[PDB]
This record gives sequence, C-alpha cells and structure tokens, in this order.
Amino acid sequence: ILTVLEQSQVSPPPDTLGDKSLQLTFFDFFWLRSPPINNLFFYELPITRSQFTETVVPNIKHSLSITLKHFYPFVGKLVVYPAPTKKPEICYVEGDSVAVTFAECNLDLNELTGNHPRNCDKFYDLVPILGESTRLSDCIKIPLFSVQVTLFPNQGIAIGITNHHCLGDASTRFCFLKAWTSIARSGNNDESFLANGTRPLYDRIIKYPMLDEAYLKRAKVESFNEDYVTQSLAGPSDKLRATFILTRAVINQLKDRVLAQLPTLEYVSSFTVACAYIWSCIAKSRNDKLQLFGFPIDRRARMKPPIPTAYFGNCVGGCAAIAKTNLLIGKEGFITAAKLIGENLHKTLTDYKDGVLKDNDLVSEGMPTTMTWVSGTPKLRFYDMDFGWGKPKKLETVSIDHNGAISINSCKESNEDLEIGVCISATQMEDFVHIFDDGL
Ligand SMILES: CC(C)(COP(=O)(O)OP(=O)(O)OC[C@@H]1O[C@@H](n2cnc3c(N)ncnc32)[C@@H](O)[C@H]1OP(=O)(O)O)[C@H](O)C(=O)NCCC(=O)NCCSC(=O)CC(=O)O
Repeated sequence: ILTVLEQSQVSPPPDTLGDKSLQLTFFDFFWLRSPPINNLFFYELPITRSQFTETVVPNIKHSLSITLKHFYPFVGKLVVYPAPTKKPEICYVEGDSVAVTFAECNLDLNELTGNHPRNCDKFYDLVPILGESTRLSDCIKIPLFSVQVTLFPNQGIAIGITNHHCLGDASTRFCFLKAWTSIARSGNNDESFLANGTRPLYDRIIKYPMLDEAYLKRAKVESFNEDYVTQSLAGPSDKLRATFILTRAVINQLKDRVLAQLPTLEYVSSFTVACAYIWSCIAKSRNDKLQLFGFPIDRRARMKPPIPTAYFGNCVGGCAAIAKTNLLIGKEGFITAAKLIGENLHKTLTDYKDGVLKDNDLVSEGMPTTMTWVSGTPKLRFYDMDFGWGKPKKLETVSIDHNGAISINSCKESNEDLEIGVCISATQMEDFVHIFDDGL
C-alpha cells in the first residue's frame, strides 16, 4: 500500500497569468494519439511523516505554483476540435490547475532504487494518472501534466511526473524541471531563475503549415473525440524491471572494436555503440526472425536555420534500422548492429542537412517480429534535478512498460556511463541478464 494523504490542485499565483494559448506544429501533431509519459525520480532522505506534511508538501505546492507562471502550457490543456479544419492547440484558462497527489508508500525504498530485477507493477501507483478529459460540445480538453509526490517514511521521496507528449519533448521537460528545481532550492523564489535561468521560448518559429495539415489529417482529428481513451498503467503483471550499466571503459572498448573492424563506417558514437550492444542482446534473448530498432532525434540544432534549445514544444525526428535476427547475434552481431545504426543515422542526419523535413512499408518488405524504440536522453542530465534534498538516487521511465521500448540515460555519479532500463516478462529476464553480462 499506497495511502493517499492529499489530492490537491496547484495553480499559478493569484493575479499573474491571464488566459493564454499556444499554437502547435506538425512536430506536436505527430503525438496526438500517443500514450502518457511516466517518469520517476527517487530521492534518499531520512524524512518523517510530520516533516513531509510540514515542509515538503507546502514547498512542492509553492515552488510548482511559481514555476507555472513561467510555464503556462504545463497548467494548460490540449484542446482538440472535431472540424478537420480548426487545429488543436494548448489553452490555459484562469482557474486551470495541475493535479498534485501526495501519498505514502510502505514498500522498502531500497527494493525500488536498486538495478536488479524488480516487479514492474510495484512502480505504477507511484505515477499519477494524466487525468480525465473534459468533453464539451465544441471540443475535448486533455490535461498535459500531473504530479505525485510519495513519502517512504524514514527513507525518502519519489516524484512521479506524467505528461502528454503534445506538451513537448524531453528538452522541454528538462527546461521546466531546471526552473522548478531552481525555484524550489532557493526557498520558493524565482529571482535566481529570472536572473540566471533559461526561460522558455514561445515564439512560433517553426512555420510549415502544409506539413501541419498533413500530420493533422494523419492524426484523424474528426474521430479523435470519439476514439480518445485514458491509458493508465495498472497491475498486476509478471514483468520485471532492470537497469543495465555500460561503464565508459566498456563503451570505449566497444567503440574501438567497431572502428577497427569497420574502419570506414561514417558514424560511430558512445550512443550508437550502446544501442548496438543492447540491440544484439535483445536479438539473442528473443531468437526471433526480424527486428526493427529505432530512436528519436532532437532536431533543434539540425534545423535550417537552427532552433534555440529553449524553444518550447516538440522538435523530434527518428531513425530506425531493420535486420534479420540471425545477423544480430554474438560478437559479429554487435558489429553488424553498429554498422546498420551508424549508416541509418548518418543518412538521416544528411537528409536533415539537405533540407528534408519528413521522416505500411512493413507489410511489403517484411513484418518485424520485434520492434524496439529508445526512450531517454543521456546528454540531458535529469540525474542532477535537486529540489533541495539532493540529487536523485534513481530515475525510472515507467512508460516503457507500455510497448517495445527501452530507456537509455546517463548515470549521475557519472555523466559518461550509460544506464539502460528494460522491462520484460519474468521468464525472459533471467536469460537477458546472462546475455548482457556474459557478452561484456
Ligand atoms: C541521434 C542522437 C541520439 C545521436 O547521439 P550522439 O551522442 O551520437 O550525438 P552527439 O551530437 O551528442 O554526438 C556525440 C559525438 O559526436 C559523434 N559524431 C558526430 N559526427 C560523427 C561522425 N561523422 N562519425 C562518427 N561519430 C560522429 C561522436 O563523436 C560522438 O561521440 P561520443 O561517444 O563522445 O558521444 C542525437 O544526438 C539526439 O537527438 N539525441 C537526443 C534525443 C532526444 O531528444 N530524445 C527524445 C525526445 S522525446 C521522446 O520522443 C522520448 C523520450 O522521452 O526520450
């Protein structure tokens, strides 16, 4: 158990924000029908219930309230209209609030923050539901952001953050969390953020209305209202969650092996080599027929002209590779995976460089028996998010439980090591652990 201590609603301060809209782009419209993103930050601190109630609860409410006045779309809603013409948008109205749940969990915190296999479903009631939609005559309104702060008495605190992808990408979340934590750490005060921090850029500087309508047309907006359903993760399940570590020394040795065997491969990075290694492990674990492995790309810096990091919203692309499973197994399989990822990524980056804006081919060429998409951003350090109690002990992206996805992040006793999160059935996990460890 899970005991809910308070169900609150948090708004920007009185007499700050008026009614505000944010217009969206094809980059945002792409995510119209996506499931929620669920993220957890575990902190170790010997905190009592009385202390949690006396300072943590007020501090979370206050610091968040203040942050919201600078980050209005976080307290806004996604509004989708049934006329295929009128475009979805983010609307904040005075009176809008963020659902913030405060809870207490009696599980041992040490059993959750470890890297070894733990039940995936132990994490679900640490993350808030996105929240009920509001259905009006002219529209549906969907909440964008919710929070759960859970006390582990005498042990620590988990912060559970749920968001709709339409709100923005990992960079957007990073920018918001930077501000919120700065505001919290300095005593519920935004002066350090306003003086030294990075303010979000709401200028609509991505203007491709033809793509806008094509991605919207593809999102099937006229049926969205009738089709939309809540997508909360709930137990029970036999799936296990584990974190696998690639130390910098292992990564470097893997890079070297790729560069020696394939001296003219046009793209090799710590990232591609990490993906190739995990990809190879997944192939050996599955022993299936045909696999696709892919990952998102922050396109801000690759736009022509480049988009500021502080640009608010989505600016994400993608890259995928497909390969027969037998070609991906073993030491040579790792090499092949690196080749395929490196080649596909190089191609995608060149196509961006030369202007290209877009990107059932699977029915024709072959239906993959496994598909894996990477969540996570090793070069954005979510592991440095400090609300006043110190840096996180553990980060978990819970929403990888939903589909074919793994998470890849930095560690944060090291920005140069990689932590790889996997949630898979109990029977498959035993082999996977052996496959991962043995191959290193
Ligand atoms: C495609 C990427 C993953 C590629 O990562 P890389 O680490 O390779 O890229 P980078 O620019 O940081 O480059 C790091 C260094 O440059 C590389 N490098 C550059 N050019 C090269 C070339 N011609 N040959 C070989 N290597 C090259 C290496 O030197 C690498 O070394 P070194 O080994 O030293 O690094 C991308 O940089 C990116 O967009 N990452 C962010 C993705 C993101 O925003 N997340 C999703 C958003 S939200 C979402 O949808 C899901 C979610 O929540 O995550």
